Amino acid sequence: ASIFRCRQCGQTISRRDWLLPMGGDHEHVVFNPAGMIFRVWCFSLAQGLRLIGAPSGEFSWFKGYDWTIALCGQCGSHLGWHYEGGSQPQTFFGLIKDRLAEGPA
Ligand SMILES: O=C1CC[C@H](N2C(=O)c3ccccc3C2=O)C(=O)N1
Ligand SMILES: [Zn+2]
Repeated sequence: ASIFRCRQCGQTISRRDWLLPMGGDHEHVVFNPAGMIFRVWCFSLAQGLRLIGAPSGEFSWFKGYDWTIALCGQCGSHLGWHYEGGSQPQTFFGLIKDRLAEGPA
């Protein structure tokens, strides 16, 4: 249990070693304006995503960061968001925990 893959298709996405404690915890539970709850795991790094459009600050869960939707680059599943335009770190990924599968490298 060291790498994270897209639950829907198996695309390689991230690694346990790349988890990022933002504000003291890599896990943040948040809601969007439609009331959907997301258990977000922050990672310093991810791969195999497709980042959609240009960044927006609207409703951002992380102060100082603008977001872009991150889809699985293979199957198009919404896996989370890429955050940028902030400070220490400038960028990171917030991925929806239950949309990933964890397993051996
Ligand atoms: O940091 C974030 C990422 C974007 C996220 N987001 C949503 O998941 C969403 C769904 C529908 C309409 C508008 C939004 C919105 O800004 C949100 O609420 N905060
Ligand atoms: Zn996928």
